[PDB]
Amino acid sequence: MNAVQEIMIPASKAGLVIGKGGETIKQLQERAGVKMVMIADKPLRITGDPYKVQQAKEMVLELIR
Repeated sequence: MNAVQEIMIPASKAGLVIGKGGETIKQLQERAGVKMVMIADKPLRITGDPYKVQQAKEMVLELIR
């Protein structure tokens, strides 16, 4: 069954996660093999295979650092 994990994204970083046209969040979904959607700091909801969600969490946190 899918894991669901939320990363809180500061408002100032939201555009960076999504990117122009959504091209950054599309790349992130392809590279990590999960679904990511946004829900003040905004939750990014990551859904997928439990192993892929853990890696995707690290990839997103590293990007927004």
